[PDB]
Amino acid sequence: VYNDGYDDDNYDYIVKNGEKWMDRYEIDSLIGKGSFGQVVKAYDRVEQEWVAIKIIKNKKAFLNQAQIEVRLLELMNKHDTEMKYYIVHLKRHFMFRNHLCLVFEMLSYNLYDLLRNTNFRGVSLNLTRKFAQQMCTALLFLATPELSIIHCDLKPENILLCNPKRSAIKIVDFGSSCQLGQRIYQYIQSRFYRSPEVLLGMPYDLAIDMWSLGCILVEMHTGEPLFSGANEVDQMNKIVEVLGIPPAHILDQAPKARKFFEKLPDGTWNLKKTKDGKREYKPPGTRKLHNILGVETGGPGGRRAGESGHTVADYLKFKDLILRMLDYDPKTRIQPYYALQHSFFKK
Ligand SMILES: N#Cc1c(C2CCCC2)[nH]c2c(I)cccc12
Repeated sequence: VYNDGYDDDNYDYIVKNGEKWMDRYEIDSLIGKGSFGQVVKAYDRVEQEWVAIKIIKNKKAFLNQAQIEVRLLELMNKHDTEMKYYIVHLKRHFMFRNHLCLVFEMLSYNLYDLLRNTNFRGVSLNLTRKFAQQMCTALLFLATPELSIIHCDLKPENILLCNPKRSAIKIVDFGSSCQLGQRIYQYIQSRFYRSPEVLLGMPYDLAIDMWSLGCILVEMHTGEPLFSGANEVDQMNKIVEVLGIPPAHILDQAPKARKFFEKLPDGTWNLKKTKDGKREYKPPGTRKLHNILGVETGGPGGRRAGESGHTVADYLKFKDLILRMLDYDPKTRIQPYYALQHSFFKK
């Protein structure tokens, strides 16, 4: 009763292994799912290459958003620069059985799979650096004025390895993306990677991607999310544990400041008063990134003690860059061009 029997109750195409489409594509298997729909592995008989096909949900709101993704991908992939190869390449798109289908190059595991394969011990600081440099270069590409693209959903699952035994990466899923000034959503970003300005209901720009990247890089080395909030209130409190109360010049302009904070008569802000004798969070700023990263105690959990490429000086450089990426103020948060100049990247 859904799309003549081709769809499930969640607007998704019921993927059937081995099905051939349009005498060109042989569907092998479902490889990933998302809010957008599904991504399947398939062989293109015409070009004689394996491809990934993103099958968008047969629902107007999802189709229309995927149209934005198509426009931004074609705009990015057309751009004459070698920086465009940290973005996944959209080969072509078509409508099949009332589903928008986007054909991409086939890619390998994402950065979450990589973390799980180390049993959440985290990858080395050297590999984290390689991911960080590629991502900063990618964000520099997005920041080019003709593009001005905010990805809006950076997370480990959206950063994929080209090849499973190499460190080259590509960004995927521009389905939440927008260009600067063309922003159409207030509830965006995956929660663990959600910026303060988005939590505060404030206007946002490309700097929210730099916030997400800073969260991602800590997680890549420690194995666990830096701010693992269960909801927005919990998310903001976890940020405050590490970074303190946000500055008054931000909260004074934040529409949703009273969802998390309270303004005192002197004009300074504090967390909202908790009920009864309930202690749940560390006091503001006392959960130090210095200790989360184990800068002077052998890395995260002490698990890197004595290894090369994990010196105290290396960790201090890494911490400083992360703190520059996690600046509360979007106007002073480190920008991609300057991030690439940081001492953490020097040979
Ligand atoms: N959007 C997207 C893409 C995803 C999803 C990310 C979350 C679930 C799967 N996997 C892809 C591959 I393999 C190649 C190209 C694009 C994508």
